[PDB]
Amino acid sequence: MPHAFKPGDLVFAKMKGYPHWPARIDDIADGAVKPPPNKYPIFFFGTHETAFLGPKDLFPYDKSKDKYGKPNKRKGFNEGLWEIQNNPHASYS
Ligand SMILES: CCS(=O)(=O)N1CCC(C(=O)O)CC1
Repeated sequence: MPHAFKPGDLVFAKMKGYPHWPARIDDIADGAVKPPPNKYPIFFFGTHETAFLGPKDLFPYDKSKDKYGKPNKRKGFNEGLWEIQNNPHASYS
């Protein structure tokens, strides 16, 4: 049975006007800006951008990859696919 999301979990993350995007739940570093309540810091692979999202927009990677894990034309998407599959826990700073 599922637990709540935790730092290191891999997902496709959905934001308005974008295809479901490979991403991970990030840690918050000491001294770093915390997300609003009920929100998680989401690091998007490929673009290397962060946004704050709630669970409604977070699709666990293993379950969803056969649907969402396909090449897309959008900038940084295919880079993103490589990273989630090949080094999802690396530093991309
Ligand atoms: C979600 C795909 S993305 O990595 O291109 N990026 C789009 C702009 C987003 C924002 O509006 O905050 C951050 C995420």
